[PDB]
Amino acid sequence: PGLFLTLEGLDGSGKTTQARRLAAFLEAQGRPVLLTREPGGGLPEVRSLQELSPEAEYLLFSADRAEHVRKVILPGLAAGKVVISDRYLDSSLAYQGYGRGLPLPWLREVAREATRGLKPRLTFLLDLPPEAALRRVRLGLEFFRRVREGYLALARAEPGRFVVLDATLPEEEIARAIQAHLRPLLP
Amino acid sequence: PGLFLTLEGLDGSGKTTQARRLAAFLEAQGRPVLLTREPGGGLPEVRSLLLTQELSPEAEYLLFSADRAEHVRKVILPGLAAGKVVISDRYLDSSLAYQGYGRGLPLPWLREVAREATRGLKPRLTFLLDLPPEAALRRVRRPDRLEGLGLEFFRRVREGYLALARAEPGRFVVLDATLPEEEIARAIQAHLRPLLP
Ligand SMILES: [Ca+2]
Ligand SMILES: [Ca+2]
Ligand SMILES: [Ca+2]
Ligand SMILES: [Ca+2]
Ligand SMILES: [Ca+2]
Ligand SMILES: [Ca+2]
Ligand SMILES: [Ca+2]
Ligand SMILES: [Ca+2]
Ligand SMILES: [Ca+2]
Ligand SMILES: [Ca+2]
Ligand SMILES: [Cl-]
Ligand SMILES: [Cl-]
Ligand SMILES: [Cl-]
Ligand SMILES: [Cl-]
Ligand SMILES: [Cl-]
Ligand SMILES: [Cl-]
Ligand SMILES: [Cl-]
Ligand SMILES: [Cl-]
Ligand SMILES: [Cl-]
Ligand SMILES: [Cl-]
Repeated sequence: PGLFLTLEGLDGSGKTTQARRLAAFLEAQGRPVLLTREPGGGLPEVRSLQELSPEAEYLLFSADRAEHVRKVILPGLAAGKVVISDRYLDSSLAYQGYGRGLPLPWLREVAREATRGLKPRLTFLLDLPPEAALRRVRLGLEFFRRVREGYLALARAEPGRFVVLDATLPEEEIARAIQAHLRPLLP
Repeated sequence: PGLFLTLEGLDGSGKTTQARRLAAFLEAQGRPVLLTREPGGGLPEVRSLLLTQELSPEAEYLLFSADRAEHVRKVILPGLAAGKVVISDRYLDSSLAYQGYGRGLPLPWLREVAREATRGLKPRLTFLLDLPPEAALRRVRRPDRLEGLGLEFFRRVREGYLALARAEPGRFVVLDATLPEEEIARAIQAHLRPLLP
């Protein structure tokens, strides 16, 4: 049956590179795969959009996420695909919750119906310090620290789902680790 | 400072007319007014996004909510701090009536979401121009967003609005939208006189 996976981290963590490495690996094995991303995977018009309150930003991204789940991810899963999302709800929680200081219970209330309760089977978190991530792809430092630390809090709360990787390791070692975590899940 | 007023009802009820007439009346009395509306007062592009084919009711609500959240923070609250009478043609009640009662989204979820989205801001008074849905639907076409919903949808909306008004009778002023336009304007203005003064 289908398998829902996500990739998470700061921009410049290697999250996107790894998403593509994992899709390409599944394609090479002949395993049906759907690579997608947030924001934009549900309502592309939300993505290109742009001076908002973080409450409005979160709601807009939730609307996108609601369509993404219903129109893209769930159908992919019903088809038996490995659906890989570059960013999902954890991004909003980390950035809007821990970063901007929006209340986590509200964020989660909104999410319950936006996602219809859909959670990924595994989430690969490319963890590194903001300074390293900024070097790699160019608000400020203290904000990105709160985001980084929020992701780690999420990972501690849901240790079965999160796979925390040192995003400073060589790409290839990371890719191989991700493949190793996936291998037993693939029929 | 300031005074927050809203108008609500089915399209064709006359709430748009009345909001405009009320603004012009208060302007004639020398009062600063901000006449605004939803959807679009916060994020004008939500109007376009609302015309996505087969949009889930959840996403439609969240779109309205994003618009409202920005509406409140960038338009309504600044206007109120500036002493203005801010009049919105549609606010939270429209979401509750249309996406809740009409489309069937769970009301407690809508309320949970709205509590932060709106920053807890409620209008001082809300003028609900009530009439039967069949009567509304003869007056004017439905917005593009709502093309291909039937009478029973609009009945559930009409009835939702009345339910909201029963629960908050101090905020809602329910008016018969089948009275003459001048009588409705008179009534709205009479409700407002003791406040403005
Ligand atoms: Ca990270
Ligand atoms: Ca990358
Ligand atoms: Ca990978
Ligand atoms: Ca995730
Ligand atoms: Ca969400
Ligand atoms: Ca209508
Ligand atoms: Ca009107
Ligand atoms: Ca009036
Ligand atoms: Ca709105
Ligand atoms: Ca209202
Ligand atoms: Cl899954
Ligand atoms: Cl990245
Ligand atoms: Cl999740
Ligand atoms: Cl877990
Ligand atoms: Cl109207
Ligand atoms: Cl008048
Ligand atoms: Cl709302
Ligand atoms: Cl309200
Ligand atoms: Cl009529
Ligand atoms: Cl009340």
